[PDB]
Amino acid sequence: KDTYTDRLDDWNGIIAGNQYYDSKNDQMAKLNQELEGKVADSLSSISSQADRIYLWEKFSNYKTSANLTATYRKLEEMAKQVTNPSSRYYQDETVVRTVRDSMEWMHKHVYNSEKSIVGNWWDYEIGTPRAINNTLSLMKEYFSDEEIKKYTDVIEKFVPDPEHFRKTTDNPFKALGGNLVDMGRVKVIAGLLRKDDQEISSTIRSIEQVFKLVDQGEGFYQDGSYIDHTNVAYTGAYGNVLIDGLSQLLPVIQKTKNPIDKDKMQTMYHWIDKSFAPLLVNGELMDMSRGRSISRANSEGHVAAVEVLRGIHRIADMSEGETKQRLQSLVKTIVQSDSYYDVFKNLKTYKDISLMQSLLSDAGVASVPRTSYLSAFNKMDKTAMYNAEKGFGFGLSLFSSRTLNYEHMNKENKRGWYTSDGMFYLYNGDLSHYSDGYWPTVNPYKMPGTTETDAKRADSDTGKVLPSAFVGTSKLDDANATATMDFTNWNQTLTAHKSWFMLKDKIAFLGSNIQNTSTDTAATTIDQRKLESSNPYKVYVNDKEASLTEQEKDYPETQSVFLESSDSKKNIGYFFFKKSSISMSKALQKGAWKDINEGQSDKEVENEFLTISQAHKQNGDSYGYMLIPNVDRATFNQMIKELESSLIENNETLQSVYDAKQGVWGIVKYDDSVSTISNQFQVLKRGVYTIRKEGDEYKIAYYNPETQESAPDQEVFKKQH
Repeated sequence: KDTYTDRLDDWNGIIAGNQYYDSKNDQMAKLNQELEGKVADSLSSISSQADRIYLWEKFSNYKTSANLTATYRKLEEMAKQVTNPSSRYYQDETVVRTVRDSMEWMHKHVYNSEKSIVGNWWDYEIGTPRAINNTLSLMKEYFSDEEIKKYTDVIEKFVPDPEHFRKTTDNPFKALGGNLVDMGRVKVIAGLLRKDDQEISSTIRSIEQVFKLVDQGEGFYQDGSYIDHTNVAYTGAYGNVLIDGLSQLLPVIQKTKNPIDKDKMQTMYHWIDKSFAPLLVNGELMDMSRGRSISRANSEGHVAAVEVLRGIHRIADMSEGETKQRLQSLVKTIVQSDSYYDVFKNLKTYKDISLMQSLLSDAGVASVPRTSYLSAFNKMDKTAMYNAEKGFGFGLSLFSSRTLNYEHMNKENKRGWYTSDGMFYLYNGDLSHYSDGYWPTVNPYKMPGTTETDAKRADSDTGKVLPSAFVGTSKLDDANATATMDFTNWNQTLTAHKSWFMLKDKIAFLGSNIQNTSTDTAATTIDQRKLESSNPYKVYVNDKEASLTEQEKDYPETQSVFLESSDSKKNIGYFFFKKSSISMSKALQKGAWKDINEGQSDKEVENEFLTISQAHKQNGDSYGYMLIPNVDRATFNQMIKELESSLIENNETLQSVYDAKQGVWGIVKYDDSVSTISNQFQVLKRGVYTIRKEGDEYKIAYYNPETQESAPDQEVFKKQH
């Protein structure tokens, strides 16, 4: 036909890739079989109506916008198979007719220009229009140009401006990040289908906004943070949509008369290296970066990670030289380190499957275990740490006056109340920990690391920002950093100076100034670990075996707790600097995904959890312990003796832990008094510090979380360096 019907061909190769199909290819045949089964179900359950109310009973209530998108996606599945030579539906007369009669019908009484958004705007402007674009693209040899223009003006009615969404509503918003990328998959393809040049250029120019790093608002930040929905850490969900969708569009865009400058797209590599990579541990995308998507059963950590990985892979493929090879190695080593999830379970096109196969089988592409790293995403109040020597990852989830604690919208993530109240994540040998129904079965009132009262919480509640701006991380190097959070709970009845000292192979948890003005009981959850019936833990308290029961058991004067597995890479030890009174229990916890997400299954799920907590019955209370993972019992026992005097201070103004082996100090000052540390030096300013002694020299890493700035050494450190 023309150049539009050239770009659409390339698009078809990206979103379906029928030209790359090979029935002798194991993985490809699997996806093909999945699509065959989907189309069969659709064709057989579709109402062979003399014009009935709906096309599919499962998606009957057209008041629920979700049913529109779900309906059109079914037709896209048909378009993919009708154009797949190896499909039983290849060029099938009934299938070709169904897709047509279905477009006309939906276009008649459901989705048209004379209609208005009912329910979720996303389905009317993004979900449905994408499905329509793809269907018409794949089956453009069966549809009339006029027919194409006809079924597409509705998209022009609801989405006429490439810079704003919800245009037809009484409250539109400027498209940025993920949503803006989807604006391209909506208007760039629709523009190619309607052969609309003004639509193409205008949309491409608008998309370029995505390559700009911001220092406020939504988008990618220089420090790697990614913000969306005004002030929510969202690299792992909306960031995913951004890289996933943009990597699909680029090959087509660069072939149009409106290609994007190579220097503008250079930022993509910054996102990959600074924003995405740090959040991927053993093939899992850290949940603290995925917002409300953690409440979706079909999108657990390892599945979500593939959205990012396939995007990075596509980008590597369009890159060249060392950039291509290095990105290939990144994808390769991450996928190969994931012994739990089969990456192919989330590669939904033949080209993506093909790309991954050649990459994994190419001896020329290096696959070396990733090195240690520590990312302080201060712009979104999250911290990611990874130790390659011992093999564990650590995620610190916070929020401040600058960010929302948790997102609960569209009936999703109803119980994520405390997922950012100083919650921590440990990624060890159990790659399945936060998967297999962790989210619908975890006790939402006892999120690990959080200090809270036992007051009941409402599902209808929504997120909030923190009163204080004193929340941040001071990173010294790839293995050492210090963080703090001037904590106040949701209803201002409890406070706590919570601090963390990341010291290479362990993390110290310090809490002071714990006060409670309510009638509710206060306690800190040391941990709530999901267990594996296959890898049982042998629990030790003060180095003596203890048998945990479903009923809580109190352990006063506890100096240590050790969770012993057959696999040392799953061991977890907790050393209490000062003998503390804790309680522990191991119980089966049941729940359904619907409990935390209305649109999910109400099917019962259950998991066993080991809960450790410390009650705070008095004002001025505190806690202090060292988390030591991936070491055996004897080694753990040896380490706590080494850490005997590691606690320097833990009060209302000063908190500090010292690693004598490393010669590193972690320090948090809540005021500007002169603090003398280990009779060696003095720290003089409110803020966060991570210091290292190398001979008579001192390496200083200072961070003022409120002003988001460091400071000259002489202003904060004494006894220049």
